[PDB]
Amino acid sequence: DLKASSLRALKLMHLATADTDEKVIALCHQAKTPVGTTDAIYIYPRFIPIARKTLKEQGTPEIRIWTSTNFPHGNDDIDIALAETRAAIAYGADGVAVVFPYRALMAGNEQVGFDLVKACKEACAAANVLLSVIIETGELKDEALIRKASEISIKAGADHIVTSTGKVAVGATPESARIMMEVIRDMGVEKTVGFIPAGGVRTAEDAQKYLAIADELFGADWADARHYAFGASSLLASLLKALGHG
Repeated sequence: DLKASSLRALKLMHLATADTDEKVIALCHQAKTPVGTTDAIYIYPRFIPIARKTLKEQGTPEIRIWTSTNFPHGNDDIDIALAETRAAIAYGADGVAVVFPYRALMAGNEQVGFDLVKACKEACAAANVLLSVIIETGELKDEALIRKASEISIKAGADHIVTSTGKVAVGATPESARIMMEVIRDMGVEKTVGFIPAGGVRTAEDAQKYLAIADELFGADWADARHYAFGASSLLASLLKALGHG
């Protein structure tokens, strides 16, 4: 079970560094692993052009490039999140992860998170770029708030919902992952919305647990690269070790 889960998780990784052009070049090389490529890399927007050229030159132009906007703070200024999203698109992103305005939701504002996600989804869809939304489960903390942010993000057009930025102490848990996937299931949007646990997903055993929740709720074929990803860095070494590499 663990070897199989590990190859599966490797192929679904959005590989991040655990910030310079040299380190991003090294990240691109690391994404071309002995057992296959990760799905993507995840980097700050300014590094997209050099990463694209590196991926092309090593013969893996299929590896996608994700970046983040409104990040990591999840502020509630839509004009700033939209300008950063348009810049990320112009740098060449294949996907943008925008941080949801979670503190505004906690204060009672449901509308601003709908409007901010919808504005960024509009820009991304016009450029054929995917939009994921990071809700910051470790700050929202309560199940009802995690459900509400997931719901609002989906209604506003999120292509994926993501637990965490990796910039606050608490990232994904099995419990917050199950709550967010339950929202996808209950809203019936599993064909159009994926899920990404991120922040603190360190081991092969952690990745197997997240994939086991997806397989239970959606059936084992659901968690393809359009519908699932892992936001992780050092996880790659743990997956490779599980497979007998390094």
